[PDB]
Amino acid sequence: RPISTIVFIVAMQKEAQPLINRLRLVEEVNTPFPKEVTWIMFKGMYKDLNINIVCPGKDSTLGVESVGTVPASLVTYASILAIQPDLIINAGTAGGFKAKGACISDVYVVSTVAFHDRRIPVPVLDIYGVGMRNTFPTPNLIKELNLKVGRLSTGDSMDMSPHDEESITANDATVKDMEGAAVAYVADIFKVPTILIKGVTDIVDGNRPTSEEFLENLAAVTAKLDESLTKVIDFISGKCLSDL
Amino acid sequence: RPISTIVFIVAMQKEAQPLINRLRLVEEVNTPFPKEVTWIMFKGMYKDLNINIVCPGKDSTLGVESVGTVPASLVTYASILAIQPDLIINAGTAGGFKAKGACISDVYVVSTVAFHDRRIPVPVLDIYGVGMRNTFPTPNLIKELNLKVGRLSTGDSMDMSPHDEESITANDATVKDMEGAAVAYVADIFKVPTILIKGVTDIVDGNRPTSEEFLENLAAVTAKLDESLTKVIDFISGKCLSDL
Ligand SMILES: Nc1ncnc2[nH]cnc12
Ligand SMILES: Nc1ncnc2[nH]cnc12
Repeated sequence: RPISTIVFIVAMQKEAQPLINRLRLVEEVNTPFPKEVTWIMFKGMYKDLNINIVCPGKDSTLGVESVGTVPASLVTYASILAIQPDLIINAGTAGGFKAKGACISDVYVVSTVAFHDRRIPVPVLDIYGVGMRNTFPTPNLIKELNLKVGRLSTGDSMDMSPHDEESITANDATVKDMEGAAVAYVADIFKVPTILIKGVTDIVDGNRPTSEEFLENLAAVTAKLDESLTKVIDFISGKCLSDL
Repeated sequence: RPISTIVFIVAMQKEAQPLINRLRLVEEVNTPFPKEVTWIMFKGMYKDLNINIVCPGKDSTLGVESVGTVPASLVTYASILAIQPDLIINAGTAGGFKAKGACISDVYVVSTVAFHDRRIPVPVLDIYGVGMRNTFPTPNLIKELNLKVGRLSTGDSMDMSPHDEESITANDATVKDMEGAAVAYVADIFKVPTILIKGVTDIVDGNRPTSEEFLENLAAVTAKLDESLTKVIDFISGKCLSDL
């Protein structure tokens, strides 16, 4: 049976904006979420697909985007149970490692993702900590659209301690972010097809810092990312979860 | 109006076991959760209180308890929405800092909790990262039962990098754990009264003993913790959210 509905999970609404504009998605007023959360949702029908972009929104106290693994998981759970999707995709900008060939503005399709900041020095619990997992296999996509593939490492810090560096290295990650691994975990319990797409905005093992290189590009890349997601939606439209 | 229902959130079922026994709580078979999660629930009626202990259970892949901020938040959300409690309490063992006077087996009542492993080097986002917050004020409890009070720092790692150490220091934490901050976040969105109780099983600033603090003490303290929670339940029974 063909894919009908696709739920997009984005940490920052800024990252999704362009897509929302090109597809002319409308922000759902009555969200199927609890009256108390700050989550926002944008629904739309592109060709034969019900596209839904859900974002954790802005923190009710600080007024800043609620990034991180905790809000990312809560949202992914709620969305799954609510607008039960056929395919859930986690997109957003990220850190790249040039050592693994990551240029700025590159658009990778995460293959396997794990946690680099959950170090539990215990026999089996340390594997749980890393909690590594696969993404839904989409060879025709990476092939057709000819995209870059790589592993993702997730952590609640935007910086990178020497401890994070060693683990990201043990994960063999090419891209680095703050929520991917968390999303994959939830969708995995409800066993729903999942895809993670990351736009490189900052070269972590590079010279230029991790905070200023990120800002002067969260426009240039956030743009390239959009252009890319569209063509991805465009590719799925009409297919079955296996034709991907 | 008096407190009617109390939901306990515990990372490990081992930690709660004793309490479950003394109160003779029964494990709910039909949990109000999705058929796919591995969460377990124990319900019971102690005096005039509907006590519910909810645990994320054991990982479906690794078979180890699903500790950490992600499972702790998911569970806290689901329970709130499900068995809508009047008071939610987060109990469990933790790391203590003797520098702040924390002896092994001590039983503190967290005053303020924050994250020590979500370092985001950005203007307002770094405050979000720490995401510090207060616990429900219970002076009569700490007064009557004469308990130890202290701040809690939360992080997804059981070890402690030099980076975690500096932040736990900036949080002025006396106790250290892996879920508290996450629980307080969820309950705070639904604005429900919340309490965090931690049993010190390991002195972080010490020598990290033998097969004691890591193995024995988790029995010796998990015991003292139980004895303590009971007397806490016992104190609340009959009171209003303001009499605590
Ligand atoms: N270097 C980085 N680490 C984590 N998340 C990021 N998002 C953008 N750049 C990042
Ligand atoms: N040292 C420690 N750090 C974090 N969580 C703990 N739980 C028990 N001991 C701990």
